[PDB]
Amino acid sequence: GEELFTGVVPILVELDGDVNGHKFSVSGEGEGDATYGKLTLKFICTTGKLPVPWPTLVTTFVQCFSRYPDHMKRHDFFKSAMPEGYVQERTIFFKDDGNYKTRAEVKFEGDTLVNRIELKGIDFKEDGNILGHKLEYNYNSGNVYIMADKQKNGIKVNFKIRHNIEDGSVQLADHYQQNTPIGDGPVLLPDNHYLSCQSALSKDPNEKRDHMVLLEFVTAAGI
Ligand SMILES: [Mg+2]
Ligand SMILES: [Mg+2]
Repeated sequence: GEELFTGVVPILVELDGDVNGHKFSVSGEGEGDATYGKLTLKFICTTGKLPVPWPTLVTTFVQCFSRYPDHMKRHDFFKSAMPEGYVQERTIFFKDDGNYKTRAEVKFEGDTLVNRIELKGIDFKEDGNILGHKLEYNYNSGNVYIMADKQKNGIKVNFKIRHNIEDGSVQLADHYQQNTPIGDGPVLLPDNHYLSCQSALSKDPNEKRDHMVLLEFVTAAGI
């Protein structure tokens, strides 16, 4: 699958979400260049206003675009599953608040890498940092720890994201994730390692719909 990633690849993201009963959808488009661990995308809420803050959705919205150094290429599960793809499931625990459960399918459609997601959020507090919209339009992430899951011919991944609250405080989002191949073909099952990421959220000055522009860089390491 690595060969599929040598140049710039278009990406499409489609998400249907329901958080405490608030339903919404988001469409995103952009491109990824795995040689540089780089992605650029613009997301738009197609049903109106997003009911949760945009930064809470970044991680849900394509780790196959991570740059794996030559010496670690044999640990790159993500690209090895393509084009058939993989299912990525998560539970994201917002400290002292609700949780998101997501299921996505990541695969190629033609020359485009597609990430289709279903998200369900429950137990959020009506006036917590999420539904109350008290988060700043940014975040800080920890290392993304990856390990093999032989039993499922996949990987297990865990990490934390620290959301910044408007009052100067922090809201932790603990991520638990599993990825399993869609195809029956061989995949790379890796030794333990981690991804290091950074991103920048911005707005399209000329855009009136609720949206987010994202620039993100990710590199594998720890080997
Ligand atoms: Mg802070
Ligand atoms: Mg080994």
